[PDB]
Amino acid sequence: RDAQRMNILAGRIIAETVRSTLGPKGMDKMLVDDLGDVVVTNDGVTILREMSVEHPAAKMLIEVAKTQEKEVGDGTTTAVVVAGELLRKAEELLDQNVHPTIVVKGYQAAAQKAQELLKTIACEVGAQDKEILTKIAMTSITGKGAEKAKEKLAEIIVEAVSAVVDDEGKVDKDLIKIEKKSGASIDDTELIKGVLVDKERVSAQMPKKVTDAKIALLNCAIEIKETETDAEIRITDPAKLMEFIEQEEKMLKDMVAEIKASGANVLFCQKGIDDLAQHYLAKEGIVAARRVKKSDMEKLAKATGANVITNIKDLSAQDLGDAGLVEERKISGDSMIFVEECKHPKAVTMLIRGTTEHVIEEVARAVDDAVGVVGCTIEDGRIVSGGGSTEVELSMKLREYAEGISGREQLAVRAFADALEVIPRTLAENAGLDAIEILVKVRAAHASNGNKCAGLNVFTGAVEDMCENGVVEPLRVKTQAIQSAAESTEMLLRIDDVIAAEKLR
Repeated sequence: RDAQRMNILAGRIIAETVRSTLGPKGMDKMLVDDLGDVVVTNDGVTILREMSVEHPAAKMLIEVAKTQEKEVGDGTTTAVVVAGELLRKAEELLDQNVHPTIVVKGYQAAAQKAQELLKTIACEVGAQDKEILTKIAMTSITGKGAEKAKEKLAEIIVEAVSAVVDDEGKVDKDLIKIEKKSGASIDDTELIKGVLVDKERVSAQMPKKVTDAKIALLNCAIEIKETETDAEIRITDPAKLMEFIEQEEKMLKDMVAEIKASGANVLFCQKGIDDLAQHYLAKEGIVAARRVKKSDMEKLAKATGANVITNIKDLSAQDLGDAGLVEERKISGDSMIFVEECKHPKAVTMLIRGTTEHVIEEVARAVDDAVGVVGCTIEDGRIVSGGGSTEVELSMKLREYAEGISGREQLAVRAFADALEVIPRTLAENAGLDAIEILVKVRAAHASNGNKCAGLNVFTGAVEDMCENGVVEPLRVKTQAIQSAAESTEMLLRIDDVIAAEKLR
């Protein structure tokens, strides 16, 4: 009969399935299909991509979340819980002979006024202050899941993201790279000065240690050339067999000799080399290597300032580059020259050590994520009181502003402020504490001239400061989440009624 009731009601069912999955701790709800593949995932968008929707109107509320996920990723679920709340309150006002045009006018006006509030409530932090940066380091280590050593693994990350920052103050995730390797503990990860390669030579004949040496960059191959004009190969002399085995082997003896005369003690080529040529390198003392990734040849010259060369047939003395820092060290046996820097890198690599691959994979997925959550702060430079601590403050500012606007539209403005009280409610119900009995204390702090970084701690379970413990998130997440929900929920209310259109393509 009403039609619109079934539409707004369908959206609530989608929020309840993701309302309890908010915050770090939260149970999961798997929805296995009739196939048999049983999968479980706590993330939000992962459940939306695999879900059998009932009504077609529900797709409108899901499309708006996919666009926000590709931008920031985190915070998309925060806009769905608020949607299900502001829609439920519409029923309480719809029965009061209130037309949807008056309700939509409140959200559009209240959402715009909120833009001028987060700018003042947000805190300013510089992308250099170590006193404030170290505090953000311990905030991310606790969110993911690794409190066994939040003091050592956090300090190494502070000096990493803070050193790879460019002059303008930006940073990208492509410059960070993670690896894995066995070890005795998790405190051996350090940094020296140089560059590392992600591939090792497939032989044990060339030298293995040469103190004080120069680096040489090569890229050319050794395959037979090919003329542009077409042609066909024809063989009619079976005698040609026991000739190229010795002739081809001689073309490399004189080629490698030119490399030593130029003054290159180290070499990093791509293709392979005959065995006889490798024996000479051992007596001459030229710790050479082969098989290198293309992306690796770009950071050797950009860090140490070497001169990258593309041709191997010609190699003069000027083509020599320069080494950064050579030092000896054993890697659970063989001793190579592995050193990395962080002043002006291109693809820094960290050697994670551990006793078992289990703990290594856990911390391995934490260092790469630490640069993502922190990389955004280095670019923007504006943070707020996350963890539902910034919404309680807006509840007091909107009420004072609602008194200025008169008429029947003031009812929708007050409902918007109260609708934001669901963020701390869901986080409280998951911990087992009565929200009605704790929400009265958090408001007491924000009574007049109280701190603005106050909130509730899920661990201790008491009112504390957010900037002190560790609850911080970017600004674009909260600001865009409220704006995205305002423009996403209005599309559901502006629908006059269903239509029986035929042949909808």
